[PDB]
Amino acid sequence: LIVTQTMKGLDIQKVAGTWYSLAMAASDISLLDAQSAPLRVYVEELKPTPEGDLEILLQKWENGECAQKKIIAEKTKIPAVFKIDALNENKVLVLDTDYKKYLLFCMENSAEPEQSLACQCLVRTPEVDDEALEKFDKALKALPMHIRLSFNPTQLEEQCHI
Ligand SMILES: [Cl-]
Repeated sequence: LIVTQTMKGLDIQKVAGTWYSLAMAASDISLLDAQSAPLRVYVEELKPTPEGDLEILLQKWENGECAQKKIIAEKTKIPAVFKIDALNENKVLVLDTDYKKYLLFCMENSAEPEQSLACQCLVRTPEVDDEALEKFDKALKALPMHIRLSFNPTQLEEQCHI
């Protein structure tokens, strides 16, 4: 937990459904450069199981394909942290989400937080919400982010964002 901010009272059942990864920032340029970057992933939908786990359907550039992956985020004791498995075990921290418009989340790594941590600004619609990106930038002023990608509405609608 290098990330100091976290959602209190998260109703994971309420973040269910579809999302666009409007912004992404990483603590390392190398995590977000080419589309093949290891953290250049595009959320599509968030499926919370009844048991409380969180399915994430994301797009991701695999080879020359915009490949669609599905990652399962297991619940933890903290309602706002989830545990994707398991090259190393990565936490998925939810920082802020009004459920209806935006959702700020970060994945870090337990074994190396500062050298690999990506955060993202999800939004419900394919618009450019400045109130959302501002909150995103507020949350990141305190983090060691070295790359900051931002997409345009027409990019949001294509797969893997172009
Ligand atoms: Cl147009």
